[PDB]
Amino acid sequence: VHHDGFQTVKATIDWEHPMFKLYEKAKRNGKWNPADIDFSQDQKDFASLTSEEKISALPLVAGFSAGEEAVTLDILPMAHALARQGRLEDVLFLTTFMHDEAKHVEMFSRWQQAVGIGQMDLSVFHNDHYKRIFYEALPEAMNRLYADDSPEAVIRAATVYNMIVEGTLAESGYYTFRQIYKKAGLFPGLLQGIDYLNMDEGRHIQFGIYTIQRIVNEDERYYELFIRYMDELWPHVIGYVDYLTELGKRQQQLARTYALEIDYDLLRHYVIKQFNLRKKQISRT
Amino acid sequence: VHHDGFQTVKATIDWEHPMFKLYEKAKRNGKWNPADIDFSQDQKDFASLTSEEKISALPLVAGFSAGEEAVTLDILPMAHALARQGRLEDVLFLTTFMHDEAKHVEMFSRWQQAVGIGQMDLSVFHNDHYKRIFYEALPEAMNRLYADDSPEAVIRAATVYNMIVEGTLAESGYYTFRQIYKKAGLFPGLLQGIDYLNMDEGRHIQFGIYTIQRIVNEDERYYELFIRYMDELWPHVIGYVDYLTELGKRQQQLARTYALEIDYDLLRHYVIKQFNLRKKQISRT
Ligand SMILES: CCCCCCCCCCCCCCCC(=O)O
Ligand SMILES: CCCCCCCCCCCCCCCC(=O)O
Ligand SMILES: [Fe+3]
Ligand SMILES: [Fe+3]
Ligand SMILES: [Fe+3]
Ligand SMILES: [Fe+3]
Repeated sequence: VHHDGFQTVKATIDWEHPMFKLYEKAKRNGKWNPADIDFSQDQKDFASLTSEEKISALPLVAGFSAGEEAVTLDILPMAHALARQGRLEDVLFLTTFMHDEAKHVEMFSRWQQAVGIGQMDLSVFHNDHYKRIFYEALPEAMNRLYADDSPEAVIRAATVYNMIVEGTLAESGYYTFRQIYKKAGLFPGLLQGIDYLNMDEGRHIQFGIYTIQRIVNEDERYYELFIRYMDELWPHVIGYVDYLTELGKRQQQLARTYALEIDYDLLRHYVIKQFNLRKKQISRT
Repeated sequence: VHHDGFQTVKATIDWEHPMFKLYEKAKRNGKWNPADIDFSQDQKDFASLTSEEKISALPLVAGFSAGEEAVTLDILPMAHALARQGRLEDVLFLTTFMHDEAKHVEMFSRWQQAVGIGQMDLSVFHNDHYKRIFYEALPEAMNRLYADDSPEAVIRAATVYNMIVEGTLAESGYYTFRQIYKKAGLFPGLLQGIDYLNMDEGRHIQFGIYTIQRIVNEDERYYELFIRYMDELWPHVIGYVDYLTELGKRQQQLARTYALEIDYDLLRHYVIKQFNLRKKQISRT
Protein backbone atom coordinates (compact mmCIF):
# COMPACT_ATOMS: atom_id res chain seq x y z
CA VAL A 1 0.00 0.00 0.00
CA HIS A 2 1.11 3.51 -0.89
CA HIS A 3 3.01 6.24 0.96
CA ASP A 4 0.77 9.24 1.63
CA GLY A 5 3.84 11.45 2.20
CA PHE A 6 7.26 11.60 3.89
CA GLN A 7 8.16 13.06 7.26
CA THR A 8 11.59 14.32 6.14
CA VAL A 9 10.01 16.13 3.17
CA LYS A 10 7.09 17.69 5.06
CA ALA A 11 9.25 18.36 8.11
CA THR A 12 12.30 16.71 9.72
CA ILE A 13 13.24 13.86 12.01
CA ASP A 14 11.97 14.44 15.55
CA TRP A 15 15.47 15.06 16.93
CA GLU A 16 14.27 14.88 20.55
CA HIS A 17 12.49 11.53 20.15
CA PRO A 18 13.86 8.95 22.65
CA MET A 19 14.39 6.46 19.83
CA PHE A 20 16.31 8.97 17.73
CA LYS A 21 18.54 9.52 20.75
CA LEU A 22 18.98 5.76 21.17
CA TYR A 23 19.75 5.42 17.44
CA GLU A 24 22.45 8.06 17.88
CA LYS A 25 23.94 6.17 20.82
CA ALA A 26 23.85 2.94 18.81
CA LYS A 27 25.89 4.54 16.00
CA ARG A 28 28.45 5.85 18.48
CA ASN A 29 28.72 2.66 20.55
CA GLY A 30 28.10 0.08 17.82
CA LYS A 31 31.28 0.15 15.75
CA TRP A 32 32.70 -3.20 16.88
CA ASN A 33 33.21 -5.82 14.18
CA PRO A 34 33.21 -9.56 15.02
CA ALA A 35 35.70 -10.01 12.18
CA ASP A 36 38.30 -8.16 14.27
CA ILE A 37 38.13 -10.53 17.26
CA ASP A 38 41.21 -12.73 17.66
CA PHE A 39 39.97 -16.26 18.30
CA SER A 40 43.38 -17.97 17.98
CA GLN A 41 43.75 -18.42 21.73
CA ASP A 42 40.18 -19.74 21.86
CA GLN A 43 41.10 -22.46 19.35
CA LYS A 44 44.04 -23.55 21.49
CA ASP A 45 41.96 -23.47 24.69
CA PHE A 46 39.25 -25.64 23.16
CA ALA A 47 41.77 -28.12 21.70
CA SER A 48 43.50 -28.43 25.09
CA LEU A 49 40.28 -29.55 26.73
CA THR A 50 39.25 -33.15 27.18
CA SER A 51 36.14 -34.34 25.35
CA GLU A 52 34.16 -34.11 28.58
CA GLU A 53 35.43 -30.55 29.14
CA LYS A 54 34.84 -29.54 25.50
CA ILE A 55 31.16 -30.41 25.77
CA SER A 56 30.69 -28.33 28.95
CA ALA A 57 30.57 -25.08 26.97
CA LEU A 58 28.40 -26.19 24.04
CA PRO A 59 24.85 -26.05 25.53
CA LEU A 60 25.28 -22.35 26.32
CA VAL A 61 26.70 -21.56 22.86
CA ALA A 62 23.90 -23.63 21.31
CA GLY A 63 21.39 -21.50 23.17
CA PHE A 64 23.01 -18.24 22.14
CA SER A 65 23.60 -19.04 18.44
CA ALA A 66 19.97 -20.04 17.88
CA GLY A 67 18.86 -17.11 20.01
CA GLU A 68 20.81 -14.56 17.95
CA GLU A 69 19.62 -16.02 14.68
CA ALA A 70 15.97 -16.11 15.81
CA VAL A 71 15.98 -12.48 16.96
CA THR A 72 17.75 -11.36 13.75
CA LEU A 73 14.90 -12.82 11.69
CA ASP A 74 12.12 -12.06 14.16
CA ILE A 75 12.66 -8.31 14.69
CA LEU A 76 11.60 -7.64 11.08
CA PRO A 77 7.79 -7.66 11.81
CA MET A 78 8.31 -5.11 14.61
CA ALA A 79 10.21 -2.82 12.26
CA HIS A 80 7.42 -3.27 9.70
CA ALA A 81 4.63 -2.56 12.18
CA LEU A 82 6.20 0.57 13.60
CA ALA A 83 7.08 1.70 10.04
CA ARG A 84 3.42 1.33 9.03
CA GLN A 85 2.47 3.42 12.06
CA GLY A 86 4.72 6.23 10.90
CA ARG A 87 7.13 5.87 13.84
CA LEU A 88 10.17 6.88 11.76
CA GLU A 89 12.58 7.39 14.66
CA ASP A 90 11.71 3.93 15.99
CA VAL A 91 12.52 2.49 12.53
CA LEU A 92 15.85 4.35 12.34
CA PHE A 93 16.79 2.85 15.69
CA LEU A 94 15.55 -0.61 14.72
CA THR A 95 18.04 -0.62 11.81
CA THR A 96 20.83 -0.58 14.43
CA PHE A 97 19.03 -3.26 16.46
CA MET A 98 18.81 -5.59 13.44
CA HIS A 99 22.42 -5.00 12.47
CA ASP A 100 23.55 -5.63 16.06
CA GLU A 101 21.83 -9.02 16.04
CA ALA A 102 23.43 -9.90 12.67
CA LYS A 103 26.84 -9.19 14.21
CA HIS A 104 25.87 -11.35 17.21
CA VAL A 105 25.00 -14.28 14.92
CA GLU A 106 28.31 -13.70 13.19
CA MET A 107 30.31 -13.59 16.43
CA PHE A 108 29.12 -16.93 17.78
CA SER A 109 29.37 -18.60 14.39
CA ARG A 110 32.95 -17.34 13.98
CA TRP A 111 33.82 -18.76 17.39
CA GLN A 112 32.30 -22.15 16.48
CA GLN A 113 34.23 -22.17 13.20
CA ALA A 114 37.47 -21.16 14.86
CA VAL A 115 37.36 -23.75 17.66
CA GLY A 116 36.50 -26.55 15.23
CA ILE A 117 32.85 -27.28 16.02
CA GLY A 118 31.20 -25.51 13.08
CA GLN A 119 30.37 -28.92 11.59
CA MET A 120 28.73 -30.10 14.86
CA ASP A 121 24.94 -29.86 15.10
CA LEU A 122 24.38 -28.21 18.47
CA SER A 123 20.55 -28.53 18.24
CA VAL A 124 20.79 -31.50 20.62
CA PHE A 125 21.07 -28.97 23.48
CA HIS A 126 17.69 -27.33 22.80
CA ASN A 127 15.14 -28.95 25.10
CA ASP A 128 11.36 -28.64 24.79
CA HIS A 129 11.29 -25.51 26.98
CA TYR A 130 13.89 -23.77 24.80
CA LYS A 131 12.01 -24.68 21.63
CA ARG A 132 8.75 -23.37 23.05
CA ILE A 133 10.37 -19.96 23.51
CA PHE A 134 12.63 -19.67 20.46
CA TYR A 135 11.22 -22.02 17.82
CA GLU A 136 7.57 -21.14 18.58
CA ALA A 137 6.51 -18.36 21.00
CA LEU A 138 8.99 -15.75 19.76
CA PRO A 139 8.20 -16.02 16.01
CA GLU A 140 4.49 -16.35 16.77
CA ALA A 141 4.38 -13.12 18.76
CA MET A 142 6.47 -11.17 16.26
CA ASN A 143 4.80 -12.39 13.06
CA ARG A 144 1.40 -11.60 14.53
CA LEU A 145 2.33 -7.93 14.05
CA TYR A 146 2.00 -8.27 10.26
CA ALA A 147 -1.78 -8.64 10.65
CA ASP A 148 -2.44 -7.27 14.15
CA ASP A 149 -0.50 -4.22 15.40
CA SER A 150 -2.91 -3.58 18.28
CA PRO A 151 -1.41 -2.26 21.54
CA GLU A 152 -1.99 -5.76 22.97
CA ALA A 153 0.01 -7.44 20.19
CA VAL A 154 2.85 -4.89 20.39
CA ILE A 155 3.12 -5.32 24.17
CA ARG A 156 3.13 -9.10 23.77
CA ALA A 157 5.86 -8.94 21.09
CA ALA A 158 8.09 -6.60 23.12
CA THR A 159 7.51 -8.66 26.28
CA VAL A 160 8.56 -11.97 24.67
CA TYR A 161 11.45 -10.50 22.67
CA ASN A 162 12.92 -7.66 24.68
CA MET A 163 11.90 -8.50 28.26
CA ILE A 164 12.14 -12.30 28.26
CA VAL A 165 14.52 -13.44 25.50
CA GLU A 166 16.84 -10.43 25.89
CA GLY A 167 16.07 -8.96 29.32
CA THR A 168 15.99 -12.28 31.22
CA LEU A 169 17.68 -15.04 29.21
CA ALA A 170 20.39 -13.15 27.27
CA GLU A 171 21.39 -11.09 30.30
CA SER A 172 21.63 -14.19 32.49
CA GLY A 173 23.65 -15.87 29.77
CA TYR A 174 26.19 -13.04 29.75
CA TYR A 175 26.49 -13.33 33.52
CA THR A 176 26.85 -17.12 33.28
CA PHE A 177 29.66 -16.83 30.68
CA ARG A 178 31.63 -14.49 32.89
CA GLN A 179 30.99 -16.49 36.05
CA ILE A 180 32.38 -19.60 34.38
CA TYR A 181 34.90 -18.85 31.63
CA LYS A 182 36.15 -15.45 32.76
CA LYS A 183 37.05 -17.15 36.03
CA ALA A 184 38.72 -20.01 34.18
CA GLY A 185 40.80 -17.70 31.98
CA LEU A 186 39.33 -19.47 28.96
CA PHE A 187 38.08 -18.26 25.59
CA PRO A 188 39.25 -14.62 25.64
CA GLY A 189 37.87 -13.95 22.16
CA LEU A 190 34.44 -15.28 23.05
CA LEU A 191 34.39 -13.20 26.24
CA GLN A 192 35.35 -10.08 24.28
CA GLY A 193 32.37 -10.83 22.07
CA ILE A 194 30.15 -11.31 25.13
CA ASP A 195 31.15 -7.89 26.43
CA TYR A 196 30.21 -6.30 23.10
CA LEU A 197 26.91 -8.22 22.99
CA ASN A 198 26.08 -7.20 26.56
CA MET A 199 26.68 -3.53 25.67
CA ASP A 200 24.47 -3.75 22.59
CA GLU A 201 21.80 -5.51 24.66
CA GLY A 202 21.31 -2.44 26.83
CA ARG A 203 19.85 -0.57 23.87
CA HIS A 204 17.66 -3.55 22.81
CA ILE A 205 16.14 -3.79 26.29
CA GLN A 206 15.69 -0.02 26.44
CA PHE A 207 13.69 -0.18 23.20
CA GLY A 208 11.39 -2.78 24.70
CA ILE A 209 10.94 -0.76 27.91
CA TYR A 210 10.12 2.36 25.91
CA THR A 211 7.67 0.46 23.69
CA ILE A 212 5.86 -1.24 26.54
CA GLN A 213 5.78 1.89 28.71
CA ARG A 214 4.37 4.10 25.96
CA ILE A 215 1.44 1.69 25.50
CA VAL A 216 0.93 1.27 29.26
CA ASN A 217 0.97 5.07 29.45
CA GLU A 218 -2.12 5.22 27.24
CA ASP A 219 -4.14 2.72 29.23
CA GLU A 220 -2.87 1.52 32.56
CA ARG A 221 -4.69 -1.82 32.14
CA TYR A 222 -2.03 -2.86 29.64
CA TYR A 223 0.24 -3.10 32.67
CA GLU A 224 -1.69 -6.22 33.71
CA LEU A 225 -1.16 -7.72 30.26
CA PHE A 226 2.61 -7.16 30.49
CA ILE A 227 2.74 -8.99 33.84
CA ARG A 228 0.59 -11.81 32.50
CA TYR A 229 2.76 -12.32 29.40
CA MET A 230 5.89 -12.30 31.58
CA ASP A 231 4.43 -14.97 33.88
CA GLU A 232 3.18 -17.05 30.92
CA LEU A 233 6.75 -17.56 29.74
CA TRP A 234 8.45 -18.05 33.13
CA PRO A 235 7.91 -21.85 33.25
CA HIS A 236 9.80 -22.22 30.01
CA VAL A 237 12.48 -19.77 31.12
CA ILE A 238 13.18 -21.72 34.30
CA GLY A 239 12.57 -25.03 32.57
CA TYR A 240 15.41 -24.26 30.18
CA VAL A 241 17.58 -22.93 33.02
CA ASP A 242 16.97 -26.12 35.03
CA TYR A 243 17.89 -28.19 31.98
CA LEU A 244 21.22 -26.40 31.53
CA THR A 245 21.92 -26.67 35.25
CA GLU A 246 21.25 -30.40 35.15
CA LEU A 247 23.70 -30.70 32.24
CA GLY A 248 26.30 -28.69 34.13
CA LYS A 249 25.87 -30.83 37.26
CA ARG A 250 26.25 -34.04 35.22
CA GLN A 251 29.43 -32.86 33.38
CA GLN A 252 31.63 -31.22 36.02
CA GLN A 253 35.07 -32.04 34.62
CA LEU A 254 35.66 -28.51 33.28
CA ALA A 255 34.70 -27.13 36.71
CA ARG A 256 37.09 -29.45 38.58
CA THR A 257 39.99 -28.99 36.15
CA TYR A 258 39.65 -25.19 36.40
CA ALA A 259 38.82 -24.94 40.16
CA LEU A 260 35.44 -23.36 39.46
CA GLU A 261 33.02 -23.80 42.37
CA ILE A 262 30.26 -23.09 39.83
CA ASP A 263 27.33 -21.90 41.94
CA TYR A 264 24.29 -23.04 39.96
CA ASP A 265 22.00 -22.00 42.81
CA LEU A 266 23.36 -18.48 42.35
CA LEU A 267 22.95 -18.53 38.55
CA ARG A 268 19.37 -19.66 39.11
CA HIS A 269 18.83 -16.75 41.47
CA TYR A 270 20.25 -14.31 38.93
CA VAL A 271 17.65 -15.44 36.37
CA ILE A 272 14.85 -14.94 38.90
CA LYS A 273 16.39 -11.56 39.74
CA GLN A 274 16.52 -10.55 36.06
CA PHE A 275 12.89 -11.57 35.46
CA ASN A 276 11.68 -9.62 38.48
CA LEU A 277 13.69 -6.49 37.76
CA ARG A 278 12.44 -6.36 34.15
CA LYS A 279 8.91 -6.36 35.56
CA LYS A 280 9.85 -3.48 37.86
CA GLN A 281 11.12 -1.42 34.92
CA ILE A 282 7.54 -0.99 33.65
CA SER A 283 5.40 1.45 35.65
CA ARG A 284 1.67 0.89 35.97
CA THR A 285 1.11 4.64 36.09
CA VAL B 1 5.10 -19.47 11.85
CA HIS B 2 7.80 -21.44 13.62
CA HIS B 3 11.53 -21.89 13.10
CA ASP B 4 12.35 -25.48 12.09
CA GLY B 5 16.00 -24.97 13.09
CA PHE B 6 18.95 -22.55 12.89
CA GLN B 7 21.79 -22.50 10.38
CA THR B 8 24.40 -21.32 12.92
CA VAL B 9 23.44 -24.15 15.30
CA LYS B 10 23.33 -26.94 12.70
CA ALA B 11 26.33 -25.52 10.85
CA THR B 12 27.81 -22.04 10.30
CA ILE B 13 27.41 -18.97 8.13
CA ASP B 14 28.33 -19.70 4.51
CA TRP B 15 31.52 -17.62 4.70
CA GLU B 16 32.02 -17.72 0.91
CA HIS B 17 28.50 -16.51 0.08
CA PRO B 18 28.63 -13.33 -2.08
CA MET B 19 26.24 -11.59 0.31
CA PHE B 20 28.33 -12.47 3.34
CA LYS B 21 31.29 -10.93 1.54
CA LEU B 22 29.23 -7.82 0.74
CA TYR B 23 28.07 -7.64 4.38
CA GLU B 24 31.73 -7.72 5.43
CA LYS B 25 32.56 -4.89 3.02
CA ALA B 26 29.59 -2.90 4.32
CA LYS B 27 30.88 -3.14 7.91
CA ARG B 28 34.35 -2.03 6.84
CA ASN B 29 33.20 0.81 4.56
CA GLY B 30 30.04 1.87 6.41
CA LYS B 31 31.34 3.61 9.53
CA TRP B 32 30.46 7.17 8.52
CA ASN B 33 28.02 9.01 10.77
CA PRO B 34 25.86 11.89 9.42
CA ALA B 35 26.07 13.42 12.89
CA ASP B 36 29.77 14.12 12.28
CA ILE B 37 29.24 16.20 9.12
CA ASP B 38 29.91 19.91 9.59
CA PHE B 39 27.01 21.78 8.00
CA SER B 40 27.95 25.24 9.33
CA GLN B 41 29.33 26.39 5.98
CA ASP B 42 26.21 25.01 4.30
CA GLN B 43 24.03 27.23 6.51
CA LYS B 44 26.02 30.30 5.52
CA ASP B 45 25.96 29.37 1.82
CA PHE B 46 22.20 28.92 1.84
CA ALA B 47 21.61 32.18 3.75
CA SER B 48 23.82 34.08 1.28
CA LEU B 49 21.63 33.02 -1.62
CA THR B 50 18.76 35.04 -2.98
CA SER B 51 15.27 33.57 -2.69
CA GLU B 52 15.39 32.58 -6.36
CA GLU B 53 18.77 30.91 -5.83
CA LYS B 54 17.67 29.21 -2.59
CA ILE B 55 14.84 27.45 -4.37
CA SER B 56 17.13 26.11 -7.13
CA ALA B 57 18.45 23.34 -4.87
CA LEU B 58 15.20 22.26 -3.21
CA PRO B 59 13.58 20.04 -5.90
CA LEU B 60 16.61 17.74 -5.88
CA VAL B 61 16.72 17.56 -2.07
CA ALA B 62 12.96 16.98 -2.05
CA GLY B 63 13.47 14.04 -4.38
CA PHE B 64 16.28 12.57 -2.31
CA SER B 65 14.71 12.97 1.16
CA ALA B 66 11.50 11.21 0.12
CA GLY B 67 13.54 8.67 -1.79
CA GLU B 68 15.69 7.76 1.23
CA GLU B 69 12.71 7.54 3.52
CA ALA B 70 10.74 5.36 1.08
CA VAL B 71 13.60 2.89 0.60
CA THR B 72 14.25 2.75 4.37
CA LEU B 73 10.65 1.60 4.93
CA ASP B 74 10.32 -0.41 1.73
CA ILE B 75 13.35 -2.72 2.04
CA LEU B 76 11.73 -4.47 5.03
CA PRO B 77 9.55 -6.87 2.90
CA MET B 78 12.65 -7.95 0.94
CA ALA B 79 14.49 -8.73 4.16
CA HIS B 80 11.42 -10.65 5.35
CA ALA B 81 11.04 -12.64 2.13
CA LEU B 82 14.67 -13.67 1.93
CA ALA B 83 14.63 -14.47 5.68
CA ARG B 84 11.64 -16.78 5.14
CA GLN B 85 13.57 -18.47 2.34
CA GLY B 86 16.44 -19.21 4.70
CA ARG B 87 18.88 -16.90 2.89
CA LEU B 88 20.70 -15.95 6.10
CA GLU B 89 23.70 -14.27 4.47
CA ASP B 90 21.36 -12.11 2.38
CA VAL B 91 19.60 -11.06 5.62
CA LEU B 92 22.90 -10.24 7.36
CA PHE B 93 23.80 -8.00 4.44
CA LEU B 94 20.34 -6.43 4.31
CA THR B 95 20.81 -5.22 7.92
CA THR B 96 23.63 -3.00 6.61
CA PHE B 97 21.48 -1.91 3.65
CA MET B 98 18.63 -0.82 5.95
CA HIS B 99 20.97 0.99 8.31
CA ASP B 100 22.66 2.75 5.38
CA GLU B 101 19.29 4.09 4.22
CA ALA B 102 18.45 5.28 7.76
CA LYS B 103 21.70 7.26 7.77
CA HIS B 104 20.79 8.66 4.34
CA VAL B 105 17.42 9.87 5.63
CA GLU B 106 19.27 11.38 8.57
CA MET B 107 21.87 13.12 6.41
CA PHE B 108 19.40 14.99 4.20
CA SER B 109 17.15 15.85 7.12
CA ARG B 110 20.13 17.24 9.07
CA TRP B 111 21.05 19.38 6.08
CA GLN B 112 17.48 20.72 5.80
CA GLN B 113 17.46 21.51 9.52
CA ALA B 114 20.84 23.18 9.41
CA VAL B 115 20.13 25.43 6.41
CA GLY B 116 16.78 26.54 7.87
CA ILE B 117 14.26 24.77 5.63
CA GLY B 118 13.25 21.93 7.95
CA GLN B 119 9.88 23.64 8.46
CA MET B 120 9.29 23.93 4.67
CA ASP B 121 7.11 21.27 3.04
CA LEU B 122 9.13 20.21 0.01
CA SER B 123 6.37 17.87 -1.30
CA VAL B 124 5.47 20.57 -3.83
CA PHE B 125 8.42 19.35 -5.94
CA HIS B 126 7.08 15.80 -6.36
CA ASN B 127 5.25 15.65 -9.68
CA ASP B 128 2.91 12.87 -10.80
CA HIS B 129 5.78 10.87 -12.34
CA TYR B 130 7.76 10.98 -9.09
CA LYS B 131 4.74 9.92 -7.06
CA ARG B 132 4.06 7.01 -9.40
CA ILE B 133 7.54 5.66 -8.67
CA PHE B 134 8.01 6.47 -4.99
CA TYR B 135 4.53 6.85 -3.48
CA GLU B 136 3.07 3.90 -5.44
CA ALA B 137 5.16 1.54 -7.62
CA LEU B 138 8.00 1.09 -5.13
CA PRO B 139 5.88 0.18 -2.06
CA GLU B 140 3.57 -1.93 -4.23
CA ALA B 141 6.40 -4.06 -5.59
CA MET B 142 8.09 -4.49 -2.21
CA ASN B 143 4.98 -5.19 -0.12
CA ARG B 144 3.88 -7.80 -2.64
CA LEU B 145 6.72 -9.94 -1.28
CA TYR B 146 4.83 -10.50 1.99
CA ALA B 147 2.31 -12.68 0.13
CA ASP B 148 4.13 -13.57 -3.10
CA ASP B 149 7.88 -14.34 -3.03
CA SER B 150 7.86 -15.95 -6.47
CA PRO B 151 10.95 -15.42 -8.65
CA GLU B 152 8.81 -13.01 -10.72
CA ALA B 153 7.91 -10.89 -7.69
CA VAL B 154 11.51 -10.84 -6.39
CA ILE B 155 12.85 -9.76 -9.79
CA ARG B 156 10.19 -7.05 -10.01
CA ALA B 157 11.02 -5.78 -6.49
CA ALA B 158 14.78 -5.69 -7.13
CA THR B 159 14.26 -4.08 -10.54
CA VAL B 160 12.12 -1.21 -9.19
CA TYR B 161 14.18 -0.68 -6.03
CA ASN B 162 17.78 -1.47 -6.86
CA MET B 163 17.94 -0.99 -10.64
CA ILE B 164 15.58 1.96 -11.13
CA VAL B 165 15.29 3.95 -7.89
CA GLU B 166 18.94 3.34 -6.88
CA GLY B 167 20.72 2.29 -10.07
CA THR B 168 19.20 4.96 -12.35
CA LEU B 169 17.68 7.78 -10.30
CA ALA B 170 19.94 7.90 -7.19
CA GLU B 171 23.11 7.52 -9.26
CA SER B 172 22.05 10.29 -11.64
CA GLY B 173 21.19 12.44 -8.64
CA TYR B 174 24.69 12.06 -7.22
CA TYR B 175 26.13 13.05 -10.58
CA THR B 176 23.76 16.02 -10.81
CA PHE B 177 24.76 17.27 -7.32
CA ARG B 178 28.43 17.21 -8.21
CA GLN B 179 27.90 18.74 -11.64
CA ILE B 180 26.09 21.68 -10.08
CA TYR B 181 27.15 22.37 -6.49
CA LYS B 182 30.65 20.89 -6.51
CA LYS B 183 31.35 23.24 -9.41
CA ALA B 184 29.82 26.16 -7.53
CA GLY B 185 31.84 25.50 -4.37
CA LEU B 186 28.56 25.36 -2.45
CA PHE B 187 27.27 23.12 0.32
CA PRO B 188 30.46 21.24 1.29
CA GLY B 189 28.68 19.29 4.04
CA LEU B 190 25.93 18.13 1.70
CA LEU B 191 28.50 17.07 -0.90
CA GLN B 192 30.44 15.11 1.73
CA GLY B 193 27.18 13.35 2.49
CA ILE B 194 26.60 12.70 -1.23
CA ASP B 195 30.02 11.06 -1.50
CA TYR B 196 29.19 8.75 1.42
CA LEU B 197 25.75 7.96 -0.03
CA ASN B 198 27.26 7.21 -3.45
CA MET B 199 29.75 4.78 -1.84
CA ASP B 200 27.00 3.00 0.08
CA GLU B 201 24.91 2.84 -3.10
CA GLY B 202 27.46 0.60 -4.79
CA ARG B 203 26.62 -2.19 -2.36
CA HIS B 204 22.84 -1.63 -2.70
CA ILE B 205 23.04 -1.92 -6.49
CA GLN B 206 25.31 -4.96 -6.22
CA PHE B 207 22.67 -6.67 -4.05
CA GLY B 208 20.04 -6.06 -6.71
CA ILE B 209 22.33 -7.34 -9.49
CA TYR B 210 23.11 -10.48 -7.50
CA THR B 211 19.42 -11.05 -6.71
CA ILE B 212 18.22 -10.56 -10.26
CA GLN B 213 21.07 -12.57 -11.79
CA ARG B 214 20.58 -15.56 -9.48
CA ILE B 215 16.93 -15.81 -10.56
CA VAL B 216 17.76 -15.25 -14.24
CA ASN B 217 20.38 -17.99 -13.81
CA GLU B 218 17.64 -20.49 -12.96
CA ASP B 219 15.45 -19.69 -15.93
CA GLU B 220 16.75 -17.45 -18.66
CA ARG B 221 13.20 -16.27 -19.50
CA TYR B 222 13.26 -14.13 -16.36
CA TYR B 223 15.73 -11.99 -18.29
CA GLU B 224 12.81 -10.82 -20.46
CA LEU B 225 10.84 -9.90 -17.35
CA PHE B 226 13.72 -7.78 -16.03
CA ILE B 227 13.87 -5.84 -19.30
CA ARG B 228 10.10 -5.40 -19.35
CA TYR B 229 9.97 -4.07 -15.78
CA MET B 230 12.83 -1.67 -16.55
CA ASP B 231 11.00 -0.33 -19.62
CA GLU B 232 7.69 -0.10 -17.73
CA LEU B 233 9.19 2.46 -15.37
CA TRP B 234 11.26 4.47 -17.87
CA PRO B 235 8.44 6.92 -18.78
CA HIS B 236 8.17 7.94 -15.16
CA VAL B 237 11.94 8.10 -14.76
CA ILE B 238 12.32 10.48 -17.69
CA GLY B 239 9.06 12.23 -16.86
CA TYR B 240 10.48 13.18 -13.48
CA VAL B 241 13.84 14.09 -15.03
CA ASP B 242 12.11 16.33 -17.59
CA TYR B 243 10.16 17.99 -14.77
CA LEU B 244 13.31 18.81 -12.81
CA THR B 245 15.02 20.05 -15.97
CA GLU B 246 12.07 22.32 -16.72
CA LEU B 247 12.33 23.71 -13.17
CA GLY B 248 16.06 24.26 -13.59
CA LYS B 249 15.56 26.03 -16.93
CA ARG B 250 12.90 28.32 -15.43
CA GLN B 251 15.02 29.28 -12.35
CA GLN B 252 18.53 29.94 -13.66
CA GLN B 253 19.66 32.61 -11.18
CA LEU B 254 21.87 30.21 -9.19
CA ALA B 255 23.48 29.09 -12.47
CA ARG B 256 24.19 32.66 -13.62
CA THR B 257 25.43 33.88 -10.22
CA TYR B 258 27.83 30.91 -10.00
CA ALA B 259 28.90 30.76 -13.69
CA LEU B 260 27.51 27.24 -14.11
CA GLU B 261 26.77 26.41 -17.75
CA ILE B 262 24.50 23.67 -16.40
CA ASP B 263 24.22 21.19 -19.25
CA TYR B 264 20.75 19.70 -18.79
CA ASP B 265 21.06 17.86 -22.10
CA LEU B 266 24.10 16.11 -20.61
CA LEU B 267 22.34 15.29 -17.32
CA ARG B 268 19.50 13.82 -19.38
CA HIS B 269 21.99 11.70 -21.29
CA TYR B 270 23.55 10.47 -18.05
CA VAL B 271 20.15 9.17 -16.89
CA ILE B 272 19.65 7.34 -20.19
CA LYS B 273 23.20 6.02 -19.84
CA GLN B 274 22.54 4.79 -16.29
CA PHE B 275 19.31 3.04 -17.29
CA ASN B 276 20.98 1.27 -20.20
CA LEU B 277 24.07 0.20 -18.29
CA ARG B 278 21.97 -1.28 -15.46
CA LYS B 279 20.24 -3.40 -18.10
CA LYS B 280 23.64 -4.53 -19.38
CA GLN B 281 24.69 -5.65 -15.90
CA ILE B 282 22.19 -8.54 -16.05
CA SER B 283 23.20 -11.43 -18.32
CA ARG B 284 20.56 -13.45 -20.12
CA THR B 285 22.73 -16.55 -19.87
C1 LIG C 1 23.11 -22.34 33.75
C2 LIG C 1 22.54 -20.92 34.01
C3 LIG C 1 21.44 -20.47 33.03
C4 LIG C 1 21.65 -19.07 32.44
C5 LIG C 1 20.75 -18.72 31.25
C6 LIG C 1 21.46 -19.00 29.92
C7 LIG C 1 20.63 -18.63 28.76
C8 LIG C 1 21.41 -18.72 27.44
C9 LIG C 1 20.95 -17.68 26.47
C10 LIG C 1 20.39 -18.21 25.23
C11 LIG C 1 19.44 -17.21 24.57
C12 LIG C 1 20.11 -16.01 23.95
C13 LIG C 1 19.11 -14.99 23.38
C14 LIG C 1 19.75 -13.87 22.56
C15 LIG C 1 18.90 -12.67 22.39
C16 LIG C 1 19.55 -11.46 21.64
O1 LIG C 1 20.58 -11.72 21.00
O2 LIG C 1 18.93 -10.33 21.73
C1 LIG D 1 18.08 17.44 -13.47
C2 LIG D 1 18.75 16.06 -13.72
C3 LIG D 1 17.96 14.85 -13.18
C4 LIG D 1 18.81 13.87 -12.34
C5 LIG D 1 18.00 12.84 -11.54
C6 LIG D 1 17.76 13.30 -10.11
C7 LIG D 1 17.03 12.31 -9.31
C8 LIG D 1 16.96 12.69 -7.83
C9 LIG D 1 16.98 11.47 -6.95
C10 LIG D 1 15.79 11.29 -6.13
C11 LIG D 1 15.61 9.83 -5.74
C12 LIG D 1 16.59 9.29 -4.73
C13 LIG D 1 16.40 7.80 -4.43
C14 LIG D 1 17.24 7.28 -3.27
C15 LIG D 1 17.43 5.80 -3.25
C16 LIG D 1 18.35 5.23 -2.13
O1 LIG D 1 18.60 6.01 -1.20
O2 LIG D 1 18.75 4.02 -2.28
FE1 LIG E 1 21.84 -10.49 20.42
FE1 LIG F 1 19.33 -8.34 21.52
FE1 LIG G 1 20.01 5.86 0.00
FE1 LIG H 1 20.24 2.79 -1.62
